[PDB]
Amino acid sequence: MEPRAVADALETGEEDVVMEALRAYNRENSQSFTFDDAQQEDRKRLAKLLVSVLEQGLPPSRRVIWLQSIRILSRDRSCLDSFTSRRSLQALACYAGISASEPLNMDVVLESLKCLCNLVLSSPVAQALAAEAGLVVRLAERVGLCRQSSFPHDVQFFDLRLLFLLTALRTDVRQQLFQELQGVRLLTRALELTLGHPELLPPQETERAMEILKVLFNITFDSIKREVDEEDAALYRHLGTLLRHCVMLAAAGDRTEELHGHAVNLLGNLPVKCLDVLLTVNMDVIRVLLSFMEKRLHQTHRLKESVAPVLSVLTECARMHRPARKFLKAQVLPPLRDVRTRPEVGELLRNKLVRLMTHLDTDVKRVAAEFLFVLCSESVPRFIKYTGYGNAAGLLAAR
Repeated sequence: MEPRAVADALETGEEDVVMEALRAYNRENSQSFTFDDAQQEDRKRLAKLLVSVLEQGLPPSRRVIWLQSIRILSRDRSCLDSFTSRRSLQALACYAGISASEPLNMDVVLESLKCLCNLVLSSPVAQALAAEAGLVVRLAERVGLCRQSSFPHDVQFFDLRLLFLLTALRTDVRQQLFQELQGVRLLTRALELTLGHPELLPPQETERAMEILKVLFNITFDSIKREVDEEDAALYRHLGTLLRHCVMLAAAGDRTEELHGHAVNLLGNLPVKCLDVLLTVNMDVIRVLLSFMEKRLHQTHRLKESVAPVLSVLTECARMHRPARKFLKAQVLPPLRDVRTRPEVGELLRNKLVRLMTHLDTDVKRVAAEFLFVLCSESVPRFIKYTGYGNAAGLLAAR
């Protein structure tokens, strides 16, 4: 019932009573991540006892109830440091099957992955220990299996989430997954196998694909040089074809906008040349991207992170393709009939973009200015006529 009671049971208790106490605690606290700051010493003692039992070795019959219990104690930042040790993380990686050093229960694997993700997300010591242990190698191996791997959606999704956490918090793990393991091709293959040409995407496949896109965004944004080779170019073109399929794909559960957002954020980091696959008149992909941008313009709090990647992608598309530039100019800047209305007055797309040119974020200002500049075929008088001096001064002073 109480943490001190369970800790005293685990200290002085037989085989059945400790398991019954942990079972009753897990059943009654499976929906509780917060704890009162009064039983903190008892919780720390229980956590240290559980860590001592974990480093010693758990019996194969008593793991699911144990790890889950640990998960309940992983929800406490005070007890968090009691679990973050090299021996404890080695035991967790061995129970998760990701240690470099036997049958496997999928519930055990899932609970171990949940505990590892909770520790890495909450402890820099835990994320550094995971970086030192090199769990990313075996994680990438298990993910790249994919074909003969009949692992459940929970295990796959939490492997992807652990990869996301490791590549977001540890730059060394991020670079090791990109350069040494060549994780770009592995994740591209995993995304291609996750998509299969189905009309709708299931919820499990949608979650897994969004996690793959997040990991790709974490590993590909500052690791690609300006000039690439033929193999990397072909791999990025295949990834761009997959992302174009995603943009033209709808996801179930009303997650299609989130999936398109993740795919566009991933597109925003690819080499500009590799954007040639967005066109292979036939501007359906560009129309979907423009509609996505027009819908994302309604965001005000997260406006930058919402519309910067799509605006950059459309800017690079209009810069590298004359037909795409003409199409975007015809769809955004039509020939003006009545020139009495100011560019900063109105609720049209042009007026919204002009108001965004005076946003509080200089990055948003410059991105919108460059986008509207490459739409006017890089014509200074046309850009000043469509936008106005009060809005184009930021771009004019930048160059």
